[PDB]
Amino acid sequence: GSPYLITGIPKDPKHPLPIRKDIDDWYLEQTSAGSNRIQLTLFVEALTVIQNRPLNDQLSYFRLAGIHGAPWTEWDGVPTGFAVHNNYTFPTWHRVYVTLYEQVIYEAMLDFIKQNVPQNGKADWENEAKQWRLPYWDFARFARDELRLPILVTMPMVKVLVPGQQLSKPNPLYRFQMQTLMGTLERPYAITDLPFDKCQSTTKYGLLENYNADVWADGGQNWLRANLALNEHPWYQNLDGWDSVPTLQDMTFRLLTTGGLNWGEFSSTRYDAPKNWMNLEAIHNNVHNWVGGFMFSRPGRHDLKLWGAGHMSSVPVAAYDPIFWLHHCNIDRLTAIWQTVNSGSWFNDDKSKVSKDDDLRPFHRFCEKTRKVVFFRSDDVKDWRSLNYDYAITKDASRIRKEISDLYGEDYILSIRYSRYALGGKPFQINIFFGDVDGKDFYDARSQNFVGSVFNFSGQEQEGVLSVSQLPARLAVHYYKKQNKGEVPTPRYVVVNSQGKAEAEVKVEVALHKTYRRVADGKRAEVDDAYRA
Amino acid sequence: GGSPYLITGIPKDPKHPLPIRKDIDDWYLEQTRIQLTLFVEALTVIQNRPLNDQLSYFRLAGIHGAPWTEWDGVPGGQKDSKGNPTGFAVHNNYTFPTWHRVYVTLYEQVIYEAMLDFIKQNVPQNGKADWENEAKQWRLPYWDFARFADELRLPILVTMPMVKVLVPGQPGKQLSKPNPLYRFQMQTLMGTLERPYAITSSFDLPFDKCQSTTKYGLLENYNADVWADGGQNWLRANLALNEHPWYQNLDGWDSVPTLQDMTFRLLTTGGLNWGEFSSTRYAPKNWMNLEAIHNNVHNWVGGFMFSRPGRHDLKLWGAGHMSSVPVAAYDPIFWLHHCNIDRLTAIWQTVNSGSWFNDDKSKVSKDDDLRPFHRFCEKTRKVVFFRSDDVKDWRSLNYDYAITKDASRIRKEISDLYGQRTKEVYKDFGEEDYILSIRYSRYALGGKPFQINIFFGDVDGKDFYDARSQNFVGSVFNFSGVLSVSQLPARLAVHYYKKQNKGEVPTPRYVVVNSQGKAEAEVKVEVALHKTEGTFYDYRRVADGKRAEVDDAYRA
Ligand SMILES: [O-][O-]
Ligand SMILES: [Cu+2]
Ligand SMILES: [Cu+2]
Ligand SMILES: [Cu+2]
Ligand SMILES: [Cu+2]
Repeated sequence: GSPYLITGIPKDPKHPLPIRKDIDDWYLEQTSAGSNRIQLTLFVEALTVIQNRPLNDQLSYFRLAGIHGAPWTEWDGVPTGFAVHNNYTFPTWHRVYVTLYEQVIYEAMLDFIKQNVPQNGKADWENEAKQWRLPYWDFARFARDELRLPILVTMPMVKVLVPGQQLSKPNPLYRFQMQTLMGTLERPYAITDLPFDKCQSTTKYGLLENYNADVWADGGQNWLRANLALNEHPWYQNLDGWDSVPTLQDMTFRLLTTGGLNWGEFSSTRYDAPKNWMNLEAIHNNVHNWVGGFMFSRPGRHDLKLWGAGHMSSVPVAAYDPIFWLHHCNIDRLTAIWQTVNSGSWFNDDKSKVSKDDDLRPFHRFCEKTRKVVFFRSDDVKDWRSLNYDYAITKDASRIRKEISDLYGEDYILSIRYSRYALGGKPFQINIFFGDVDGKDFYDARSQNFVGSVFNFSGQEQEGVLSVSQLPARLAVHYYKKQNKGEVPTPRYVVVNSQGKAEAEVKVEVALHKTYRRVADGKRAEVDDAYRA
Repeated sequence: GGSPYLITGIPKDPKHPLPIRKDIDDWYLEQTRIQLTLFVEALTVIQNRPLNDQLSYFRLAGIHGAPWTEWDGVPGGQKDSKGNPTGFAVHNNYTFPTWHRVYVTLYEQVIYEAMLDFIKQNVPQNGKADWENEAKQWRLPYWDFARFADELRLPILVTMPMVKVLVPGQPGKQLSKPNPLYRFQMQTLMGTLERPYAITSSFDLPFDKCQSTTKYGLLENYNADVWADGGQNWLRANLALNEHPWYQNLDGWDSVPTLQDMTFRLLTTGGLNWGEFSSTRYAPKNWMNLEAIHNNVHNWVGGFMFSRPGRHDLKLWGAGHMSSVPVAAYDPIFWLHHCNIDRLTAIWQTVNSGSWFNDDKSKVSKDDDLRPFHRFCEKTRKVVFFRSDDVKDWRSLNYDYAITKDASRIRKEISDLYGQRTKEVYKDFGEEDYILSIRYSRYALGGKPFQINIFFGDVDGKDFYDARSQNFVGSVFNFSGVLSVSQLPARLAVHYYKKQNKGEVPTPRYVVVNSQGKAEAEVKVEVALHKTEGTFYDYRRVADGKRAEVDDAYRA
């Protein structure tokens, strides 16, 4: 049935603008309030059916994930993937993509009810399906002292109700598992420096060099290691007994509360000022890295192994991990929040205006004005409510500033300008330090003097185009001055590849700014010979 | 079928002379397929058997501990006047190796029988003879926890959630199936199983809230539903398995895994009697024993700490079934661990052949019934319980090991497998040896488990836990819950300390750690450091141990 018309869940008067809930709040409601976990059952059962549909079914989990990147085939009659990255339509392309997923799941819930619920209970189960929306993962909220992956994502199994008659079933949010290695799928669907061709299941930090290749078939879900990455902060805050602040929460707070940005500044890493370089896509890029892992190996000798790679860090395959959609649900929510407090800023600066009318292929919609099938466009989804969902935080804009502070609440900042194609398109991580760099340990918050990272979510650039990100630096500069006779630090950086080696030929523009004036220029730090690319 | 289950080992076949139990990594690698298929399919059936089936995985694991029910007509245990559960398994006694020798054989036999049933139900005429031949040649593989996989590791196959198997009748077809060696999973939380089988209680970990076995998966302050299946943190287990002194992670120093050094000592040290070798039950040179090394591996595989005081972003704690005597038999790796413990017993027997229940203390236990395991006595024509003498020669159970196939070659194979790294690094330093002796009461914390960590030099009052902890030397784990003894190598850590301390011999400092990560100040441990001239491949006490204090917030 093509074209598939994306609409959002249809309107029903008994269900006015239902909200997409925080997935932890929702999980707790469903399992705690009492035993009637009907929405949890519906989502589990429907997503399981979708994951088990065949590859020639374009509404299969695999084909839905395939729209984003590999294996780069057609979708819905529409012949680098469809996904928009490093352009101003990044938020709107993904807004439609998340709505497509939600709609397909709702439709499969209705099918589950027709299949498994007795007549006399159908109205009760239909009511719950019509009230459900895709929950979001609030990656910047403290879990019910630290940031965490959703409760439900960390559960291999989940208890469900059996209509008419609980029962434990594999949790389709934990992983996506195929019946064979993805590199051996039928043409044209096969997925063929990270061994994704040798995976049967999606994995978080599961792929490491120097283990039997059969381990890569399912490398597991190292959610504790992802939670550690998610709470990245400067190294000094782990010292006895300084308090820590997760950089991701600070970045999210600043993104939502800094005023003045135009749509082009907010929407994307694309650079075609530095104070306005904290953008939605850059934060989204670091979260992809922190959930999945991107380093397959590390040089040298190490007892504790903190590396390991996984689907969410890799553009061509990230959409196969079920948390992809929950991450993007919150990116949609952050967009809606920022729209609410920046209500005039929508593709109307000189750089982003050109992209406003881009067709958001491959997504189809019917137009009422021509009674014609057309592609989605950004203006079609400016009001997300037109798609019949909302967020609690935007339903009531009156004290939105208060909820933002309640949730995520001289200045110094780091600016970072880079090419996504500095390594021919391969991903890399830009790590910044204040002070001497350890030539064998230049990786993460456990690395001496580490301040923060910028992840290049990629896998030549458009001429004239680069990418930007921004890191908070106030707390780290204060510590460094204290330790270093009041010296303002020279930012040192290392560009790290998926083998954990430093790429010395890569030039990145790193600078320190203070309230903003430029006070120090970044320099590349050298590492040990053995750790050099 | 209303009759005692007679344990015999896999029945004898002339075309299959004393088949060997293989190293499970070598066995897997030379298949990465009928034997693999047979083991996966048979164990899957056994795991999915109902609780009323005495040959179900659950009831076979149940023999060892909780939920302390009957098996094969033999009444199950109860808490004593003491308030301690009483079950079948022997720990802290000299029959520890022989009770577990029979238990491992029971498991192997049940699997073989399930292999034959699988062939009768699934294999076509053409392949039945070849499949039956592989079942008859198969023996339970062992996990060589002390052999390098560079580093020690959990078996490849234990780290794989799925495994590909052959499909009889479909030449070349293979199917990916859940790996029964990865975990054991039940249909509901074990705390709510039908009576009398619920896992409940005291326990200090939420095992009543698990549906599946886990390695390092249980941590405080996560949603209780995460504990239903905490996952298999096999990388964390490998890290624990490679425990060594802290100083060896410093630049300019070479490392040796303590487990490999301990196992090499165990096998090469002469002059121990059976009572010394067989058990923790209690000169300190002879305190390096089989049960103590086995207790440490249980800890390292499973983890025992549920929490840690204060705030830590990197969380190195986490608990799981293998650390806990009442539920450890539910993890499929339990059987592979105990297969190697059987192999180490056989190797040691081979190079100490007159040392069988040969001392005054163990002699008194030689004749104990090894309940609940039945066999038929030919001399009396009665069904009786196994006794230790029945399994002195493991080959009477119709299995063998490659290393015990030739006595004349066994000392060289021991050095080639377990001694080359120790000798490589010890050879860089003077001709002396140092060892730590450790004596404690398994009852010291009301029966709860605990870990004894030893340090040379100052102890970090917020980090007294593992190889990443400043000045850590090694650990001793109280698995079992009369005293108990263990020994640690100390030669390399003493050398490091002397070089930092103008040649002073270190005072061993100890901390007793509970499951909450806190220091127990009233558990008694006797620790001492001993020296001899000459490498180990006449000890005298050179220092007395002392309890270390920790930060106020880290005190029990
Ligand atoms: O001993 O298990
Ligand atoms: Cu994308
Ligand atoms: Cu994304
Ligand atoms: Cu035991
Ligand atoms: Cu044991």
